[PDB]
Amino acid sequence: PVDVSVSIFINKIYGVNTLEQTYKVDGYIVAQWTGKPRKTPGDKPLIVENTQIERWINNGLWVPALEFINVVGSPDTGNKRLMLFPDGRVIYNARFLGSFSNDMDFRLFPFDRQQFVLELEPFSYNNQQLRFSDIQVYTENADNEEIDEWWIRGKASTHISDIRYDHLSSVQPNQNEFSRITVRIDAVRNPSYYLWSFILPLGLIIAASWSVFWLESFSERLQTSFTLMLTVVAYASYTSNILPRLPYTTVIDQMIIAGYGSIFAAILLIIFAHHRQANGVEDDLLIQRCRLAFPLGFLAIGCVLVI
Amino acid sequence: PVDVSVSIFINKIYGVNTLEQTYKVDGYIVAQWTGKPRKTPGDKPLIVENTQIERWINNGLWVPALEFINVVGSPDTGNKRLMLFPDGRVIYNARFLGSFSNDMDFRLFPFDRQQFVLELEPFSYNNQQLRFSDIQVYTENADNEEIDEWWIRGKASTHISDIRYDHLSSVQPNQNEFSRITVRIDAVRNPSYYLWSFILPLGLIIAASWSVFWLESFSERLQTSFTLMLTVVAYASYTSNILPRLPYTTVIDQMIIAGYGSIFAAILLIIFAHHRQANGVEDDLLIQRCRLAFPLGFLAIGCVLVI
Amino acid sequence: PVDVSVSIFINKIYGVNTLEQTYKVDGYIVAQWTGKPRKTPGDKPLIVENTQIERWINNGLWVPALEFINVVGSPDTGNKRLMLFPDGRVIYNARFLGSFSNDMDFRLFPFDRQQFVLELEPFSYNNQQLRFSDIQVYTENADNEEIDEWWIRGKASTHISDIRYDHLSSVQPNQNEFSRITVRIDAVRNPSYYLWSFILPLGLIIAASWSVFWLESFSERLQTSFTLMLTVVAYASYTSNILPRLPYTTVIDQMIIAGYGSIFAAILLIIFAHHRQANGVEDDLLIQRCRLAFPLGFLAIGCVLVI
Amino acid sequence: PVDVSVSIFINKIYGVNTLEQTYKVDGYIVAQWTGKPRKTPGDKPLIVENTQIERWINNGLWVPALEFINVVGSPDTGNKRLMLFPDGRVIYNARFLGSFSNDMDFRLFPFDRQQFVLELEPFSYNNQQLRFSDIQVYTENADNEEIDEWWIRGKASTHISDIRYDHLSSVQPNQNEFSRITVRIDAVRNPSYYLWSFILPLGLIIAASWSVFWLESFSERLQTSFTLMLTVVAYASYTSNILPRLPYTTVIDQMIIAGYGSIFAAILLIIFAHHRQANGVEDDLLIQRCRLAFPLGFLAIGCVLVI
Amino acid sequence: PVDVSVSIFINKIYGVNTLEQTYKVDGYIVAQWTGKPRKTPGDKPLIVENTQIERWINNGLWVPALEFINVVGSPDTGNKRLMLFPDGRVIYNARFLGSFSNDMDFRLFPFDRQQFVLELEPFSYNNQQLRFSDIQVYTENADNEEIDEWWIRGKASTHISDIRYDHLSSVQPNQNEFSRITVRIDAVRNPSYYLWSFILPLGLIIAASWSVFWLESFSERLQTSFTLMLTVVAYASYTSNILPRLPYTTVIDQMIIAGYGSIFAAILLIIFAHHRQANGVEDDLLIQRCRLAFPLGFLAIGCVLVI
Ligand SMILES: C[C@]12C[C@]3(C)C[C@](N)(C1)C[C@](Br)(C2)C3
Ligand SMILES: C[C@]12C[C@]3(C)C[C@](N)(C1)C[C@](Br)(C2)C3
Ligand SMILES: C[C@]12C[C@]3(C)C[C@](N)(C1)C[C@](Br)(C2)C3
Ligand SMILES: C[C@]12C[C@]3(C)C[C@](N)(C1)C[C@](Br)(C2)C3
Ligand SMILES: C[C@]12C[C@]3(C)C[C@](N)(C1)C[C@](Br)(C2)C3
Ligand SMILES: C[C@]12C[C@]3(C)C[C@](N)(C1)C[C@](Br)(C2)C3
Repeated sequence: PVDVSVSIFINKIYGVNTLEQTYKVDGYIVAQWTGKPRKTPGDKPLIVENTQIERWINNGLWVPALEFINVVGSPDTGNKRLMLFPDGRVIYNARFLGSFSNDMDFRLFPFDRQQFVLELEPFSYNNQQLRFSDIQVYTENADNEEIDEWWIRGKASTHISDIRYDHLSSVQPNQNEFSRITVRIDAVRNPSYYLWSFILPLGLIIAASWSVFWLESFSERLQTSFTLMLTVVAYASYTSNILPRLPYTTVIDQMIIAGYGSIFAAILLIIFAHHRQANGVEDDLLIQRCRLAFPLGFLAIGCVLVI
Repeated sequence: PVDVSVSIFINKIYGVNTLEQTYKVDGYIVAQWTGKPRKTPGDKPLIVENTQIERWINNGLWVPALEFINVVGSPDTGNKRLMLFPDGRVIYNARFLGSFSNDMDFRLFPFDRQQFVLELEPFSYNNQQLRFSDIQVYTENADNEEIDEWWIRGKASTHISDIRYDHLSSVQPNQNEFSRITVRIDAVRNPSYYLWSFILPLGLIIAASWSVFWLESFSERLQTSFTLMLTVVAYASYTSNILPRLPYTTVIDQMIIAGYGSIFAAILLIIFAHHRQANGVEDDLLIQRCRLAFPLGFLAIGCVLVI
Repeated sequence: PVDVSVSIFINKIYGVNTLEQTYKVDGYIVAQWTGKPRKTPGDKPLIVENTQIERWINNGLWVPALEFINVVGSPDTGNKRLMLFPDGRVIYNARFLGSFSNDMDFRLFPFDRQQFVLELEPFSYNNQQLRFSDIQVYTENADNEEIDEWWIRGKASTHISDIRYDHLSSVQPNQNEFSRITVRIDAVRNPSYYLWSFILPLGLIIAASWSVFWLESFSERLQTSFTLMLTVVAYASYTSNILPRLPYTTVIDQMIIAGYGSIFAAILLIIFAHHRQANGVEDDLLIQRCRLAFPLGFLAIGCVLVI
Repeated sequence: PVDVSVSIFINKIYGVNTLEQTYKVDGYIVAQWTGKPRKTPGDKPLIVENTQIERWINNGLWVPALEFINVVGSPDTGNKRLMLFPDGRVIYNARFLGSFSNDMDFRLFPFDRQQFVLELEPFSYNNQQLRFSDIQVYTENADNEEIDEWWIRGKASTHISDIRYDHLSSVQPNQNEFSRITVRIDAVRNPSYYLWSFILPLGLIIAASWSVFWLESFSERLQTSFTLMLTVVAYASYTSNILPRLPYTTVIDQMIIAGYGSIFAAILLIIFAHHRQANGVEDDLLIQRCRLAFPLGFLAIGCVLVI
Repeated sequence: PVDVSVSIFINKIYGVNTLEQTYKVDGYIVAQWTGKPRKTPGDKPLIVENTQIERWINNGLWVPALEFINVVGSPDTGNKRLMLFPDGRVIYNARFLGSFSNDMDFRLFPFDRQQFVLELEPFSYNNQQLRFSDIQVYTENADNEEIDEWWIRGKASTHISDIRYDHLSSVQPNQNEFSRITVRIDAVRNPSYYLWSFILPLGLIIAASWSVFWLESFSERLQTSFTLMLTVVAYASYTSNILPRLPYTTVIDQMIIAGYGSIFAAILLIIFAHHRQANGVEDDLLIQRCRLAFPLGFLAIGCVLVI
């Protein structure tokens, strides 16, 4: 039962793909285990680079495949290194870049909380043969958060476990349990850009929408309100070409609907003001004086929806 | 006639390409068959990973090529494992990610119902040489319907068959028969997002389309409807740049056609109302008060395209 | 002069790239020719898949390179199979996916008819050496044209010809003639979507444009047509996001020009009626009574461009 | 000093990447030189394709690396062929699809004409070791420019020179001059589509912009001009989605600005016209019929950027 | 401690990826060092290109792997050359295309200054085995900034330093030592297109925004003002569709915000003016005379917001 030490160096976590629920992660893996001693020039340890490694395995070297469970496709592997010690122990080293998968709820975008996840598990050897002794995760990052899209807030998670499969092969006595390394990183979205350039002008759209009411005439009140729709729709497209594609509504997505409603409500009100009467033009001078009523009556719908 | 057991592990199904009638699938194939009994180190089964598999094949290990029939181009194959047993049987283990094809009808979008399909068939060995014994597909799926894009309803459907090829080699008697595994997953689209954010606002527009009829003046009636047609056009672009690429109209696309018609029909009435006569300035007192005549007339006809 | 029979299996034709004049084709090549008698294992044929084919060539099996003339870059080659017969003949089988080139006129879009073409020609052996005996191409044809972007209508033509190069290397006597396979597939674009979501609404825009003439005031007539000019710009971009990139005008693109033109023509008429004059007020009430005139002529000028 | 004859067969030039300044080229390289007399099967020439070439080199065949100086990344290598003659001479043949770099001016878009360039230069051998004897470039060209994106009008140019590198290896004797083949192909952009679907309508817009002055009222005159501001802005977005992203203004980019200016200048006139006064109402009695001044006044200025 | 020469020939820097903090670099690397004296063919140096290098390493040749630390994924490598001189020295030569990462602030867009960084560091050899002796960087770049995306200003800075990694595999004395080459290249963005086609028209809108107060009536003063909101929105989409996507505000977007803001305050005034009163209609004849009041108050903030 080989105790295998692992260490993951996270260099960059970037390129989150919103629809696929996918992100890319650059780094190095370091795997070590103690086999039993080998002969070698002097009393040195050896360095074995890239192409010369399989030359070593062809002569019967056991170098186990350690698989990234949650990666999408095969990872781009840079330089690889075998360090063979005289006492027996063996360092495997490789740089990697791969696209990883994980469940990502974006409903409350751009205020979403997500976590970048790594899961490592040997491909061919169960826990009785190859199991992970201990694991360090080195995230060489700090400061300059206000420039990055994602703010790592935690440091790094680490969890060695045993996973068993009950539906198998049909070798069963104990080829059921593989030891699995899982790395988690909590990160928060930098909401700044969407706040000041998307949320903020939207509010100004909706507010100024309501000021259709301090128009004097009815025709003005109604006609103008159409120009306002033309406006929200226009604001929809500007939002939509640009915001990341999803299969469910975000916060902003709703705000737009809220825009549409605010108004459709205003259209009905404007017609009602005019046509609830005892003559014809009995404008409910207080319902037309929903001048400061309904802008706040819109806040009732907004903060109830916070609950 | 070699009996080969197969097992498919579906890991992620994502990236539906609507035009290419294409979807991406991450998973594993497992193939096992009984060979001639061998001598392994000790007496334990012997494990052979990646690079040395080719070495084993080159010295004569029969590993049949199993081709995915409906894959587009050759797929990203991860790790390969040969597990060689002393009793004879051989266990093939390999991870894959591929683009797969199937006829996919999207006309009833976003209410479309689909089935994701896999087809596996040996490349060079017919049914009299290589035969598919049995097939289980392990689809590690459940829950979160609500939140992500596709709702699986099936579990894993299956049909092992013999395929007859009419036009061949220079082979004669019965070697036109290949055994093929076909794996099916029935699935439904989560229409929530398109319902609330696309269908709903369109309705408010078409609702507002009709609100031109509560305008008082004639000049007011026609100028207004032009801004209103401009508005539906504005909505089309917002819609189209976002919606999936297709070669036919969706349900949504029709709603848009219905929008234009609504307005264009409204234009005809308004002009018709004004210049048909019996003095000169004959406002048809009833026809203009069709204010909620055909808006329900859209609700009647809309609920007519039903079937 | 080795006689080589070939067969092409057309699996999918997709992804027409209009500017590159490029489309994708998935399939198989089957090359068969008769070699010198070999003594095989047992007496039935020996099959060589993928990896092992390369080692057979190194020890001197002649497997001629067959290149796709009209492919863009090298094709994604799938499984490879060498089937070696005892009477001598050898059958090569390989799966491929590649992007192909051909002259593709898209002017009559969305009614363009194309032909997807495969041209096969030996790389190193001219017809004195390697000759194409015959070729059938099996298209996986039938039904569901209405769900597909392209409607294949011919069942492909085929003609083996000999192609001669006047301009060569330092080879002399008659090594300037190569035998070439040409596969043509007649295909038409599915016009449904482009008709109903693009042509139809556009027609109504141009029509409703003309109803500017039923306005009573001059001021209205002119400030109005600016909204309409605003609409054709609007309709263009909506078409523009979507329609395939070209270096020439399409049919739709023409319709848009006439739209711009129709209103700019209206602007001139509207002003002409109004300010050339005997008066100030002398809109020739019959020249402005081109409300139903100018629509007849748009079909006259419209149906000539069919010329 | 090995004399090497080279010939390039140009198959297709496509995919101009405007921001990267790169275009892709399909074709073949043909290089020939004389080696030392060899023994061939019989006495006929020997053909060596792809896989077997690698092995000829291990046993000591001198195959010089000819590098594309101006390629971006390494090119897609198709089939390779060695034709080995008994007297010694050698013919190298390869298909390529490559990403090429060259300086490209787009300021005068869409009327730009460019020259596509290839530069070939040995990777390891100076001119005294390897010298380029001559180069023919065969561009299989003719006809239907009207369907293609680019109109090649030249017939391919040729330039062999010696290139000197001042700074070093540090093998010094003369190290420093490599023989370089430079190939140029002159081409013009097909302006047809950009003329009729962009230039023409922009003009009608700017033209109709001037139609604001034949309005009788001031409010009509000023309010309307806002719509034209919206129209030019609308036309801006419509243009920008389609046009090539660049780091400088094109002819069209300016033509748009000319629109903005024509309208913005009109605004100042219209404002100036009404309120700088001797009464309240002092529209300068002849300045409001600046309806025919400013349009030709835009044309004099338009004909000014001659320069 | 092996003394190693390095030389970097940069022929292209392109493809700045704004969200990923990424840019591409094409060039060649040259590394040389002195080994133990060798027996070469004849006595002049032997050149080893591509394929034959693997053969040389198998005979026990030490060729060190030099890694680009700040690359994302592995570089696209072209031709490789070994220059083996008889006295011991060895010179490595290779083409590369790589995607590199560096901290990149884009807030001051389009007036940003950046620096492109290359970091070279041995993969397996610490400072007392392999040391970087010296480094020249050849920037074969010059002139014609007129036309390219970036303006190089420096001549690249260079700094070899010793990078020590804090913790280990357990050896303490001095094996935590790596020599690192850092190459810096200063560059500035060409603001020309973004100034003239984005900043300038934006300003005229904002200018013309203020143009609502020379309107006579209140209803028109207010009705028009909604059109300006729509126009600023319209300009947002046009800008955002084309501008590079980022996670923070640029200069231009701020201008857009100020655009929305300038309009919203004017909206407040137009209402403020009319209905604080002693009748209903006594328009503060002084506050719609704020016609050049706060355009300068906006320009004062424009002058001040630069500090
Ligand atoms: C038993 C396992 C199950 C798994 C899903 C993952 C693995 N690491 C262990 C490899 C396989 Br082939 C076999 C498939
Ligand atoms: C006979 C077959 C036909 C096929 C289309 C599919 C296959 N599995 C069996 C392989 C090929 Br090469 C030969 C092509
Ligand atoms: C003589 C030929 C000409 C060709 C265009 C096509 C081919 N099959 C025969 C190969 C090449 Br290298 C030589 C180029
Ligand atoms: C609503 C919009 C607004 C815009 C400025 C940009 C667009 N993408 C959406 C197209 C137009 Br025509 C309509 C003009
Ligand atoms: C001496 C040269 C200089 C060059 C820029 C181009 C080349 N063909 C000759 C290869 C290199 Br590595 C060496 C770099
Ligand atoms: C010890 C090192 C540390 C490093 C960050 C960089 C390197 N060149 C030396 C490779 C690794 Br894997 C190990 C990671």
